[PDB]
Amino acid sequence: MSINIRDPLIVSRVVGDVLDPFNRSITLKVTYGQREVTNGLDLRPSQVQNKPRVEIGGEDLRNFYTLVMVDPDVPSPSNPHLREYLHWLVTDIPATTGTTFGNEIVSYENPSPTAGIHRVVFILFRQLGRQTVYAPGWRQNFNTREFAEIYNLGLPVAAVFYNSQRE
Ligand SMILES: [Mg+2]
Repeated sequence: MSINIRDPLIVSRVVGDVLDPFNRSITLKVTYGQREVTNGLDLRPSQVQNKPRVEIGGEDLRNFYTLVMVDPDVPSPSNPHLREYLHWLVTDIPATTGTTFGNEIVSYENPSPTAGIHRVVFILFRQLGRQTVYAPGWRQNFNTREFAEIYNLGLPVAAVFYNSQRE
């Protein structure tokens, strides 16, 4: 068939629940301690207690990127009425650098799921310009599609997710 049925972002419903279809075009590497996040990797809450290191690609150093980190499975995947929970929001990340050079306008909150296996999703967007993104007023019931529309973030240029569950 011509339709992709195997991409982990499709199989997990990250594309669907959270994201529209998009083309990966910028590298994104998220590392918790020594562990690089790969799609569907299981990480325990102790492993993600502190913010990860985030390195991004890009070829035009003039460009700025926003990183969104959300849990769509809140409070549980079977009753996700708080979808999405915003764990982290970092803006103005210069191309080819990472979140430490960006503005962490919603601080990292470490995941601590207490009901089921939760997807924890990192999404990178190219900004229209520096300083164009503002914070939401709340972390629960966040909506990445709506936020991206409001702040002219277009479609993702990269995304990856891990799975986490209570120990
Ligand atoms: Mg809700």
